[PDB]
Amino acid sequence: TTCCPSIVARSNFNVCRLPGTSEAICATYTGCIIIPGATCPGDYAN
Repeated sequence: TTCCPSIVARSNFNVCRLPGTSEAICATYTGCIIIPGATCPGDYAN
């Protein structure tokens, strides 16, 4: 599950994924994170 720290970070993550870029690279590029569960924390609310 991916969790992003702001709306702009999520929008950038979604563009990063368009060509098929791995989630892990789009995470470090944008500041979003990947967690094994389904429940994003309050500081990664987007």
